Amino acid sequence: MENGYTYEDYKNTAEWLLSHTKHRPQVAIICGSGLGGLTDKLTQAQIFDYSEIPNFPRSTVPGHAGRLVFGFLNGRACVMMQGRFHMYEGYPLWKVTFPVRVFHLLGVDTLVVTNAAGGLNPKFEVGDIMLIRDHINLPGFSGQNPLRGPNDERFGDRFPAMSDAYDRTMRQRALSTWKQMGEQRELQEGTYVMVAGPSFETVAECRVLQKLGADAVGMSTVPEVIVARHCGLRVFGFSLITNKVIMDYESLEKANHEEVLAAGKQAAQKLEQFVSILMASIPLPD
Amino acid sequence: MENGYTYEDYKNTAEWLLSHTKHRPQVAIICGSGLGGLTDKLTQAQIFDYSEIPNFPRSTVPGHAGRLVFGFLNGRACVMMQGRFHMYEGYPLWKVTFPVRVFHLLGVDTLVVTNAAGGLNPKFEVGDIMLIRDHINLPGFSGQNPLRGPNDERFGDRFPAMSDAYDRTMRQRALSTWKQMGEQRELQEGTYVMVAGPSFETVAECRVLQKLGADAVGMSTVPEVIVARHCGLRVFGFSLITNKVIMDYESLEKANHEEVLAAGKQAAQKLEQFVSILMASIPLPD
Amino acid sequence: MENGYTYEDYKNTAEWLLSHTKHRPQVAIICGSGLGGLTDKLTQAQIFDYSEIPNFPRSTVPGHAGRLVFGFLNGRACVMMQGRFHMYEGYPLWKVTFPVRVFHLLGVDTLVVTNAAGGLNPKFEVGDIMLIRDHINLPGFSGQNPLRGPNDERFGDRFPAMSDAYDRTMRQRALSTWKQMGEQRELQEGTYVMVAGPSFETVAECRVLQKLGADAVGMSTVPEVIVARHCGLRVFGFSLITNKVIMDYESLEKANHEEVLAAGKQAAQKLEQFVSILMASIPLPD
Ligand SMILES: O=c1[nH]cnc2c(CNC(CO)CO)c[nH]c12
Ligand SMILES: O=c1[nH]cnc2c(CNC(CO)CO)c[nH]c12
Ligand SMILES: O=c1[nH]cnc2c(CNC(CO)CO)c[nH]c12
Repeated sequence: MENGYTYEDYKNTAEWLLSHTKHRPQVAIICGSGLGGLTDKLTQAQIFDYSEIPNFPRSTVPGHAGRLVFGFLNGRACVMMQGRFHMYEGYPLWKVTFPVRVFHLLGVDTLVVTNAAGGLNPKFEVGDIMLIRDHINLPGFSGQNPLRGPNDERFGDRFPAMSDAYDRTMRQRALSTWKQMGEQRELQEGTYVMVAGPSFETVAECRVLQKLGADAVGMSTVPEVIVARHCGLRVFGFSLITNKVIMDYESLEKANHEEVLAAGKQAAQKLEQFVSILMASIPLPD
Repeated sequence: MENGYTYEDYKNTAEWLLSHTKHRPQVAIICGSGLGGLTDKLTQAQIFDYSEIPNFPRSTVPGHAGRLVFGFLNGRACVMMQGRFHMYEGYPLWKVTFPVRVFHLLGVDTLVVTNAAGGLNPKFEVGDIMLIRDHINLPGFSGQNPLRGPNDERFGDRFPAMSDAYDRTMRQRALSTWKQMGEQRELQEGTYVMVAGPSFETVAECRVLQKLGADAVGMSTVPEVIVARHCGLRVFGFSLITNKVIMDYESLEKANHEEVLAAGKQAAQKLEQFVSILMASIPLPD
Repeated sequence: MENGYTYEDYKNTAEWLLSHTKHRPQVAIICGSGLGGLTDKLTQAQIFDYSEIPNFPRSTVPGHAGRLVFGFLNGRACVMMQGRFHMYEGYPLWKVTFPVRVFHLLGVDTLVVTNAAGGLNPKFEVGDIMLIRDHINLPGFSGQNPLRGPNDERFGDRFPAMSDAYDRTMRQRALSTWKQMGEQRELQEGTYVMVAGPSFETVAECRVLQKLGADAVGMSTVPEVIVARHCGLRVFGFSLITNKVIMDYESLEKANHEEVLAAGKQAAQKLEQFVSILMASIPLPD
């Protein structure tokens, strides 16, 4: 196997974007199904459908893939992904993570990734936000890693480290910003496990993930993190706990998409404000 | 990647079967290498070689794939798979699980899956039957899930739940039926872990599976379960413990296929009677 | 999916080698990035670039793949792989492990595999050698197994056992040879876990591997072991601990390739002597 994208392709996509927008972002944000609403908060907002952009992964009905939205968020030059790609849709990971390298070539230097996730930590609650300290890349252990294939030193090295993936600084500064909001629920912190889905975990699977020391489980994010780190982007991110994964057999309740979307709605505002304010803690470039 | 089968293909296969048999099954049974003998017990039995059926996964020597056998088992209209597909033979999972959706389109509403498995629970014995309460889909965590790819709502939703995979009712009713048989060994119950094989586990691998809370290990079943559940079939199943997986280094004994086939032979009759009787506990349709 | 190599292809490669060298090896050695230097120690040494050999996996720049080197090591007729294939480079496992079956058809009957690995056991130190007692094939659990696909009985059976993978005899005889060297560090022994990489493990991933009972982690070897065992080769091997995997969050240190290559250099001589002497403990054929 090999990544279908040459270095030229990534360059080409970047230059097309450079040519079609006056904006020069520093921060890339990937909005997890939870918070697509964040694009309202940008100013001088400029939108591209993924479908117009050269080399972008395609959805069968082109618009459902989503949009790149350049603008200013709280004084930071941002580019946001509204709509993202998952491996459970059929995308190889070198497609799932193609935007990330586009971003880097655009001059972006930081990545913010957000997502919804099911709560593995018994103490978490629906509505909680959990900062990401670390991850467990289960698909990666098997071979499903976005870097699989020949390495291009122009992006990064053959064997990058992931022990430092999630910026220590941004994580402290984020605990700050949370006192500033004066919230009843404390800001949570922990390990995100990626699994591929798309079906939901069984009781026995949940117990396995708990025992790996994971706190939250989703089906995205980790690959984008690995590619970001590979090419030198600073990374921060968090999860919205939309549900507490079913952990025993007597319970009559089931994990479902409607209630994940619903939970997304409650924490909607909360999340925007949160990310928006965090913007200011991001070091300026140079 | 994408499933090679369109909705039309599944429909087409179903209609061909509808057209070539007067039978209308309610129950689909997948006989695990253990109990192929069960086809003797059907009445008004009608056989199709997989090789004659449109869109069916093919074996290189066509007959070795096996047969669909429609008939009546203890007053229930059944269709049985004699021969099944494993991922270790090279099949993608959308082929492994193609029959299951054919069955649903045939009007089947329940699935019975049986298999042979190695015993992880230290208290299990060769000959034991273990009802399946839950599973751990290791291949699924990595991306190997039969639903990977675009979802067709005509079958089921994007993110189906698996916490309720194994019918609670059928599992109690099955403990009933077992007293009825008056057996010396008790009916076992537990978690089936799927691994892909085809080579057998090492000592260290076994210990890993034990610590995930698995009771039995095989190389099938879970994908068919996931697809069944996805399209609304009630699911029940069990494993025949053919061997106790080697768990320490001093032992001179090895897991082998001959002794798995042999164990299949002992529990042969026992299993037939068992499944045959269980038939009566399956709710009628409507 | 299927293995791209027919039986004829393996035969063809073997006969080409049989025809181009007067040597008839008994022992195949796979030198892990650590000890490529071992080829200096052979006598009557004869080299083939992988690129000249029919059906050999290719590197894009052909020479970077490496060389087969036939010769005599301490009175044993050896063939050595200098350069090996990993799945993180993009190779399917039936390519990664193609040489192993070539070796068997060459009349080889033993395999020695060496590699570098990160230390999971808290008591291990950089420089330590760890004999391989067992392995945990994480990629194998998901479907990534070199035997996936139709089986050819000419090599081995459908479901070979791996509980006896690592020769008990060779492992005792190897503890012998180590007293003989009179070393300050004791000879270590334990379980090698394979993961696919190519990025390095996170803290949380490390803790997961520790809790599976692994002692060392690398990105090779296991597939070659599985294929060797499948066709009847005796197998022995070991790892050079080049680094201690980062296990807590306060540490400022990172796993990197430079320091893995560096560690390779320290244990260079040590390893050669070691393997060279071990040669004598290998039973003669017949
Ligand atoms: O319990 C869960 N398990 C796995 N993933 C999720 C997610 C993440 N979103 C899913 C389905 O809504 C995949 O995009 C939320 N809850 C959970
Ligand atoms: O110990 C075992 N491990 C994994 N699978 C099996 C099975 C299930 N059958 C295998 C080989 O007979 C794959 O179809 C029986 N015993 C075990
Ligand atoms: O800490 C580690 N983790 C995984 N693999 C390795 C290896 C094996 N070599 C790697 C990179 O040098 C892949 O060939 C050494 N240290 C470790």
